[PDB]
Amino acid sequence: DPNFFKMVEGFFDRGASIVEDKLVEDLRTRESEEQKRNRVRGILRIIKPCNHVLSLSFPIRRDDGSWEVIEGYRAQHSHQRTPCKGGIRYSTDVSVDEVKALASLMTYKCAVVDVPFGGAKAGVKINPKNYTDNELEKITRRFTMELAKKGFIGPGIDVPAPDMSTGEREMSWIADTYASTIGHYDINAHACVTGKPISQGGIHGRISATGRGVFHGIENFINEASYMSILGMTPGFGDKTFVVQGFGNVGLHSMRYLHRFGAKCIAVGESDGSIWNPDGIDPKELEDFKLQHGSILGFPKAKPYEGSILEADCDILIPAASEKQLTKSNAPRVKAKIIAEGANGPTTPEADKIFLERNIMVIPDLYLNAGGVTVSYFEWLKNLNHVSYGRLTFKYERDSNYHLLMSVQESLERKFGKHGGTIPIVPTAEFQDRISGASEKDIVHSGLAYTMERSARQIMRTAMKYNLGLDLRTAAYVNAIEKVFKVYNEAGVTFT
Amino acid sequence: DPNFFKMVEGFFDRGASIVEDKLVEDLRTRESEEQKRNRVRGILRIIKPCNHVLSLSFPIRRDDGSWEVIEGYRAQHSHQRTPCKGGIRYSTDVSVDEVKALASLMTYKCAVVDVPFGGAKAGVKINPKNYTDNELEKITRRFTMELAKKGFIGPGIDVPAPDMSTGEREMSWIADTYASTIGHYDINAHACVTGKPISQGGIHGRISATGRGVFHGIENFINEASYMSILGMTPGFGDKTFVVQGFGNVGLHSMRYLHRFGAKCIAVGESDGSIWNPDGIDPKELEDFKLQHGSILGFPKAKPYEGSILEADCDILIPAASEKQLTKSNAPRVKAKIIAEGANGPTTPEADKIFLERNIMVIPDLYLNAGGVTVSYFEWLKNLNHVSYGRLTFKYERDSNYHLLMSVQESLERKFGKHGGTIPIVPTAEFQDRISGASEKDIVHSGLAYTMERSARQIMRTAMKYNLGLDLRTAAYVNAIEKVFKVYNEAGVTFT
Amino acid sequence: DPNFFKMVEGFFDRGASIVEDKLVEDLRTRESEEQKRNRVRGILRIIKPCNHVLSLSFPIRRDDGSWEVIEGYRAQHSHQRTPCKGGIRYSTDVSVDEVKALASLMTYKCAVVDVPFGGAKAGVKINPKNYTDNELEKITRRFTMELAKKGFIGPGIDVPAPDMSTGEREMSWIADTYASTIGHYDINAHACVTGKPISQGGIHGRISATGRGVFHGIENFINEASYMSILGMTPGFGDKTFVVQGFGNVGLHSMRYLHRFGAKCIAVGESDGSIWNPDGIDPKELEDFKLQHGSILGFPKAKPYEGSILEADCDILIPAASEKQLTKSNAPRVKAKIIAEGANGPTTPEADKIFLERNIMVIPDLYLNAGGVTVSYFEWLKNLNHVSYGRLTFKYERDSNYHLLMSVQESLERKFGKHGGTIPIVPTAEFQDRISGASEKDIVHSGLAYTMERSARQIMRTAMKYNLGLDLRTAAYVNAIEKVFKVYNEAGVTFT
Ligand SMILES: Nc1ncnc2c1ncn2[C@@H]1O[C@H](COP(=O)(O)OP(=O)(O)O)[C@@H](O)[C@H]1O
Ligand SMILES: Nc1ncnc2c1ncn2[C@@H]1O[C@H](COP(=O)(O)OP(=O)(O)O)[C@@H](O)[C@H]1O
Ligand SMILES: Nc1ncnc2c1ncn2[C@@H]1O[C@H](COP(=O)(O)OP(=O)(O)O)[C@@H](O)[C@H]1O
Repeated sequence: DPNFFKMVEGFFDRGASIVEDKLVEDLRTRESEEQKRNRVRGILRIIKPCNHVLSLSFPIRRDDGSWEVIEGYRAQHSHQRTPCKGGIRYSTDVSVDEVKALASLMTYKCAVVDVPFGGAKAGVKINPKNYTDNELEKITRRFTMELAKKGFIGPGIDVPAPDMSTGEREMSWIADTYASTIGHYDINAHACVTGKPISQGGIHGRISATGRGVFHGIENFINEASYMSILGMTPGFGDKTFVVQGFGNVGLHSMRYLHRFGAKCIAVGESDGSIWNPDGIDPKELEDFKLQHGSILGFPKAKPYEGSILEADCDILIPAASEKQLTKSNAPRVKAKIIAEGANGPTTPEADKIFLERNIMVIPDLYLNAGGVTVSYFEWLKNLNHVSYGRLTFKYERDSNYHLLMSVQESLERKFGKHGGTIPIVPTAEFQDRISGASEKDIVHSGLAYTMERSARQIMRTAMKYNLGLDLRTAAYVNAIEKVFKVYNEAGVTFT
Repeated sequence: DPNFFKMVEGFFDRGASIVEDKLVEDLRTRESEEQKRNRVRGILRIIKPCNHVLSLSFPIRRDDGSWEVIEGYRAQHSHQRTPCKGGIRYSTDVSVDEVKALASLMTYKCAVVDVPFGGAKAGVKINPKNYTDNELEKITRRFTMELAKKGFIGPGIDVPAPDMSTGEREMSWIADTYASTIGHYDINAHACVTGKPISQGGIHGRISATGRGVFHGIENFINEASYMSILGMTPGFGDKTFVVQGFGNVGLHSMRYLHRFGAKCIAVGESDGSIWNPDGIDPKELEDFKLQHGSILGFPKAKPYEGSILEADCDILIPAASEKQLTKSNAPRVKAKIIAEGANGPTTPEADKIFLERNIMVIPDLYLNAGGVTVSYFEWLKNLNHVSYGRLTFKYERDSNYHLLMSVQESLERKFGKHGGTIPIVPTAEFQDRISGASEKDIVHSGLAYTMERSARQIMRTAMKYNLGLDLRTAAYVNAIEKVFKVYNEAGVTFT
Repeated sequence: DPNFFKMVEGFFDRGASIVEDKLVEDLRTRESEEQKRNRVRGILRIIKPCNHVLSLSFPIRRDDGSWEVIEGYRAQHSHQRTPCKGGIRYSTDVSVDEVKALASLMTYKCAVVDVPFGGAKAGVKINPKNYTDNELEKITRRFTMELAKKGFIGPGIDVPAPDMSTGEREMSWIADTYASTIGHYDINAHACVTGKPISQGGIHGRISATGRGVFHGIENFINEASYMSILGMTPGFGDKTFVVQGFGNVGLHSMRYLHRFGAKCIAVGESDGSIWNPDGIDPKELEDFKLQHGSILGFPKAKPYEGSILEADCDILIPAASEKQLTKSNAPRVKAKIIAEGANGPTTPEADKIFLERNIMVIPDLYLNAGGVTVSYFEWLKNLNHVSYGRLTFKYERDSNYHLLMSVQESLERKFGKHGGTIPIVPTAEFQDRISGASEKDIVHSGLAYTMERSARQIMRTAMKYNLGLDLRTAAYVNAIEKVFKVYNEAGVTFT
C-alpha cells in the first residue's frame, strides 16, 4: 500500500492530463496565439507542488521543570485563494511529506465544494497522551506564535483547524494567543482559526458537519436514477442497507442521518472488533452503549462479527476511519455497490481500478468528507460578520410567514361570507416546529446541504463531459484542477 | 570526509560540553537554586537547532516563454539577536540540510566577532549559468517577495547577502524589489540586504573585507610569541612563506595583503591547476594575468605544479575555496605549520585531530572568514545612519588636527624669539596622505581591524582558560556558545 | 512634612510665576498682540498636570496555583517631548498621586539636563519580597503587555526604567516581552526600556552614572570663582573636605570620585550609624569593608559618631539617601558651605530659605542627581543605534593620535641632524592607559560630564538673570519651565 503522497500526486497527474487537452481547445481557442498555449500547461506544473513549507523547532518548559524542544510544520499548498485553510495534527507520526500531501488534498477539496481557501496542513511531532493539559496548551500557544511571526496563521493568511488529534480547546487557545499578541489590532483576530468553542466564537453545527456532509454526499447520488441504474438500485423492497467502518464521530453521525431516512444499518466495526445484525441496528442505542462503557463490543441485539465489516453484504459501505482500508486484495470481495469515502484516502488507486471493473460507485473523499470544511468556511465568515447567523432576521421572517398565510386565509374567506371560516393561518406541525426553534445551526445545515448538492451536480457534469464512468474521483480532481487553473490563468504568474 | 552538518553539529556539541560545567559553577553559583541549574543546559538544546526554515517553490517565465518552477530555502538558525544575517546561494547542489548547517555556523561566527546578528542562510536549487541575466533577476525578485511575505527578508528580521554564487547585482535587485513592494513604507528598506552596489547603498570597502579579515586573522596570531613558539616560528631569516588554495576573491586579497607585509607567496592553486616558484609570486602580476586571460594557468615567472598546493612546502597554508579540502587522508602530508581557513569548513574533524597531533595551528573558519560579516554589520548600520561613515566629521577632525599641530608650534616658538622659526605644523608625509584622502573605507577598515584583534585576544584567552592548545576552533565555538548562551539566559524562553 | 506631590506642585508654581513676567516682555514683546499674550500663560496651566494616567488590574497565577489580581499605574506627565521616560516602582505604598508627582518631576529634571523625554512614572502595588523570582517575572511581563496595548510602553512612546525597587532583570523581561509580542516588527523594540543588562542591550557605565553625575555637578560649581567667593572657598591650604550621608550606590561613587580628585572625605553615615575622622577615610577600604561584612559599622581607621553626619564640619555635605533629611530644624546647624543633593528632595523648602539666609549653596536634586537620567537617554539611543559607542572609531582615533605625535616628532627632529633624537611619539602614561583601554563607558562618561557642565552653566545663568542667589533649586525649576514652555509655545495646543 503506497503512501498518501504518491497517491494524491497520482490522482492529480491523472486529472491534470485529462484536463490539459480540453483546457486549451473548447475553453480558449478563439484567441489562440501560436498554440504555444499548450505550453501554458506550466500553470498545472505550478499548481502541483506546495508553494511554502515552514518547519520549526520551539521550546517549552514541561511541568516538571525540564526543557524540551518540539518540532512541527505547516505547509501551504496553494495561495490561488488568499486564506489558506487546513488543520493541525499532533502525533509522533507526522512528516513534512505527509502535511505536504494533505495540504495538497485540501486545495483541491475546497475547490470541489467551492470553498475559497488554499490547501494547507500542519503537524507537531508530539504525542498528546504524554503531555499534561497545561503542557499541551503551552505547546499550542508557542506554536501559534512562531506560526504567526512567519505568516502561517492569520485571519487573512492561513486559518488553521483541528484534526482528529486536536480539539476545540487547542483551537480556542490558538485563537486567543493570536488575538492577544500579533493580532492584537486585527478586528477579525478571532477568524485566525476555526473549529473553536461557541463561547470563543465557534459556529453552531460544527460537530454534525462532516457527518451530515457524508449523508448529503450519498443522498445526492442515490437519488439520481442514471447512476442508480448502472448499479441497479434506488429499490422498492429493500430500499437501502448500509455498513460503516469506524464508529468515530463522522461514522456515528453518518449512521444517524443515513438511518433517520430509511436505510438500515446492518454492520458497524471499530478498531477493536465488529457487530452484525441483518435486521438493523439503532444509532441512538449503539451510541449510548459506546458511551456508557468502553467500546461497541458486546452490544445486545447484535452478534459480534470477526474482522472488518468491509465485506459484510450491504448496499452502502462507508469507510469512516483509518487510511488505506480497501486495497487490491479485499477489493473484489466487497458486496457493496456504493462506497462512500467518509475519511481521507480509505481506498487505494489499485482498489479504484477494481471497483471500476465491477461497477462500483466510489464517492470520493475529496468530495464526500468535505462537509466539515464547508462549515469551517462559514465559521470563518461568522467571525468576520460578528453576528450569529439569523440574529436579525429570524423574527422578521417568522412574521413575514404568518402574514403570507394570513393573506391566503383572508383572501380565501372572501370567497365565502365568513370572517374566520377557513384557516390557512396554520403552519404544518413541522413548519411550526421549525420557526419556533429557528437557530444558527439551521441556516448552516442548509448552507451545507446546498453546497453538497451543487457540488455533486458539478462532479456529475464534469464526469459526463469527459466520459468518465463511475470514476467519480478523477472526475472530481479534474473539476478541481480546472477551477484552480481558471484562477491562475485569469491573471498570470509574476505577470499575474 | 563527513558533511558540513555533521561537522558543525560536532563542533557545537564539543564546545557545548566544555562549557556546561563552568557555565554553572563560577558563572552563576552564588544564587544557586536546587542545582537544577544543570538542568538549564536545555538552553543549549534550544540553541543547537535552527528554529525556523522556509522552503518554497515559485515560478518564473523563462525568456523563451516556457514556465518553470524553482525551488529554494532560507533557514534562520537563531533569533537570539534580532536581524538574522546570512547569504544566498544559487547552485544545483544546495540542500536544506546544508543551509541549515551554514546558518548554524553564522550564528556562532557572528558571536565570535561580536556582530549582533542571528545565523541564517538561503539556497536556490539553480545553476546561474543556465539562466540569462534577465531570468536570473526575475528569479531573485520573486524569491525576495515570497521570502518577504513570510518573514525571511526584512531590515529588522533577516538581512540576506551574497555568496560565491551570487553578486552585488542580485543583492541590488533584492533590495529594490523589497523597497518597492512590501517594504515601501520602511525608512530603512535598503537595509534589507547587504553586499550591494555603492550606488544602491553599499559600504566602501566591502570587497577587500573578507580578505583583509583573513589577513588580520593570521597576523594577530603570527605576532603572538606564545603560539609562534609552539610552532617554532616568527622567524628572522625566512620571515614567512605562504600558499593559498583558491584564487577567488578572498584568496586574491589574502595573497595581496599577506605579501604587502613581508610574506612570500610560493604557490597558488585554482580549480584548474596550480603554480609554484620558491622565489615568490607577485599579487598584482598574478592578478592581472588572471584577468587579461582566462585562468592563472600558463603564468610566466612560475612553473605549473600538478594537483593541489595543499602539500607545497610553506609556512602558512590558506584554503580559500571549496569545502572539505583537508581530510584524514592528505592531512599528515601538509608541510605548513599554520592553516588559515579562508573559507567555511575546508578541514574535516578528522583532519583537525591530525593537525593537532602534529602541532599545527588551524585558524577557524568561524573566526578567520568573519571579516565579511563584520563589515556587513557596518553596512547595515551605514544604512540605519543613512550616511557614509565620516561624511560629517572628516573635515572637522582634519581641522582639529591642524589646530593641534599649530599649538605645539606656537607653544614651541614661545621658547625662542621668532614667530615662524619652528614648524611642527607639518604632518608626516603619510599623515598628509591619510588626511587628504580620508574616506569611508578608512573607517570601515579600522573598524574591521579592531574587531579582528579584539576577537583574536578573546579566542586566545578562552583557549588558555580551558587549557586547550592550538585547538583554536573549539575555543572559538566555545567562546560563541558562551555569548549566545548569556543572551538567552539573561532573559529566559517563554518567560524570557 | 508635606507629600512629594504638594512639594513639586509648589516648586512648579513658584518657578511658574517667576517666569510668567519675563516670559512675555523681553522674550517676545517684539510682535506683541493685544497684550493678551499674558493670557497665553495658559500653556503653563497645561504644563502643570499630567496629561495621561493609566491604572490597571491584571491577574497572575502565583506558583502555588492560586489566582490574584495586581494593581498598578503609569502616568505620563508631558509629551512635549515624544518618548516619555521614567521608571517602574514595585511597592505596596505606591499611589497614583505619587507616580503623578514623580512623573511631573522627571519632565522638568530631563529639561534641566537637556534630555529629550517627557516625564513619566509607574507603580505596581506589590512587595517583591513576597513573590518568587518566577512570579515577579510573570507580573512584570503581563504588566508590559497591558502597558503596551494602551500606549504606555513603546520605544517612541514611553520608555520605562528601573527604580530602587526593581532591577535590570525585570527591565530585561520588559524589553523581551515587548520585543516578542506587540513590538515584534519594531526594529527598535529593545529601545522600549532602558536600564537593561549589557547582554540585553544595556549601556556600559550605567552604574557609575548617577554617582559621576553628583561629582561633576559639584565640580562645575566649585571651579566657578564667583560662587566660590560668595562662599569663600576654592582654598589653598585645606583644598576641599566633604561628608556624605548614605553609603548606597550614589554616595559611594560620589565619595570615590570626589576623593580621586583631592577632596578628603571626613565622615560617612548610613541607616545604621556613622563614622568620622578628620584625617580622611578611603573609598576603597570602606567600600570593601561594607562588602566583606554587613554595614560600615566598626570600621578601623575611623571612630563612630552618633546620629547623622549632616552636622559634621566639612566643606561639602552630600545627602545621598532618604527624603527630607535637612529640615528647618537642624538647617542652621550645618557647618557645610555647599550642599550637593545626591538624592531626590533631601532638603525641605523651609531649609532652603535658611541656607539662603546663611549663604549656603545648595545644588538641586533636579540637576545634581540627573546623571542617571542622562546616561539613560544614551542607553535609549544605543538601542536605537544598534552599535556600541566607539565600535568604529576607537582604532581610527588611536591611529590618528599616534600620527599626530609622530609628526610633532619628525618635525622637531628636522631642527637637529638625527632621525630618532627627539621622542614625542610617546604618550603620557595616563594617555597610554586611556588609549589602551578605550571603551564605551569612556564615551558615556564623557557625554555625561558635558551634559552636567552645560546644564550647570545654564542653571547659573538662569539664576543671575532672575537675580536669584543661592536658590539654585528654583533657578533650576525656572530654567526647566522655560524650556518646556518654549516647546509648547513654538507650536500651540490644538493648533499646536
Ligand atoms: N478553491 C477554489 N479554487 C478555485 N476556484 C474556486 C474555489 N472555490 C470557489 N471557486 C470559484 O470562485 C468563483 C466565484 O465565486 P461564486 O461562484 O460567485 O460564489 P460560490 O463560490 O459560493 O458559488 C466560483 O465560480 C467558483 O468556481
Ligand atoms: N551573537 C551574539 N550572541 C550573544 N551575545 C553577543 C553576540 N554578539 C555580541 N554579543 C554581546 O553583546 C554585548 C553588548 O554589546 P557591547 O559589548 O556594548 O557592544 P559590542 O558587541 O559591539 O562590543 C557584548 O558584551 C557582547 O558580548
Ligand atoms: N525636555 C525638554 N523640554 C524642552 N526643551 C528641551 C528639552 N530637552 C532639551 N530641550 C531643548 O532642545 C533644544 C534643541 O537641541 P540641541 O540643543 O541642539 O541638543 P542638546 O539638547 O543635546 O543640547 C535645546 O535648545 C534644548 O534646550
